[PDB]
Amino acid sequence: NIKKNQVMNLGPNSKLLKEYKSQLIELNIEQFEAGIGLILGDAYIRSRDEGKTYCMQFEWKNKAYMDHVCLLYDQWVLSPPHKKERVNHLGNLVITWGAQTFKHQAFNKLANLFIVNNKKTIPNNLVENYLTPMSLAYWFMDDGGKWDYNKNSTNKSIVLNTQSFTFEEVEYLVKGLRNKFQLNCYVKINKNKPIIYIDSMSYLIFYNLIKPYLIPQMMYKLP
DNA sequence: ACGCTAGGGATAACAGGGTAATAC
DNA sequence: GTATTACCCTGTTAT
DNA sequence: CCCTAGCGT
Ligand SMILES: [Ca+2]
Ligand SMILES: [Ca+2]
Ligand SMILES: [Ca+2]
Ligand code: NA
Repeated sequence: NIKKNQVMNLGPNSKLLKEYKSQLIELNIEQFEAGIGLILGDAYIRSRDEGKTYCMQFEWKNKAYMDHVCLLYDQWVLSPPHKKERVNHLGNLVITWGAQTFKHQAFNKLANLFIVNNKKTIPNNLVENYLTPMSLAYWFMDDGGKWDYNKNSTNKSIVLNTQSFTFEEVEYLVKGLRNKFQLNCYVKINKNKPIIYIDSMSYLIFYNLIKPYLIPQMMYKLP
């Protein structure tokens, strides 16, 4: 059986590579559960072949987090993270890291959790039936943050930046978070867009749910 | 005065596109 | 040539 | 995502 070591440097259309590919069938449990939070978060899952296969693309400022994720998806990620340096329209140097898994049907299982009537979307009940505490940890490390950033502040309220989802979508997400994890939360408008507000009242419950999965370098997002 | 908020800005993300490296 | 496709790349903001 | 000006008390 081919070893990652043997194809991580071959051409994309290489036979040896495709063999290693066929030796893989499905994502392992962590890869799947964490996958939910990442897709809800900063990751990007795409298909270039009408749903035959999907790969996940990653891009983060924090290198530590990037390396944590690549390691989590180890067997699906051939190359180390690539450094991306660009200039804004303000002539400013912004640094980020990029990486991605190769495409594979193993990813269809994750992708599908977000397609209904044939469109990318957030299903009512995604939370209820699939979002595990691990899922929540990654969603938090990705789009989570504090409500009050003022220094010395004592507000424990939390926020999930869901500004790219529809209000109805976030509305469904909130229902699932309340019902499934008894989190005192609700939708709030920001720049005419939806974010999830998690009352400080439930901070400790929220915290105890994701605590096991967050890494040292993400601990700063917590109040 | 001080704690919230919502308003706001410069990213730190998300989305797609293009091609050098294999196959036949 | 034509078909593949992982690893960059740039377009653009919602975060 | 974070910051912070300035409303509300
Ligand atoms: Ca997001
Ligand atoms: Ca993030
Ligand atoms: Ca975005
Ligand atoms: Na994000």
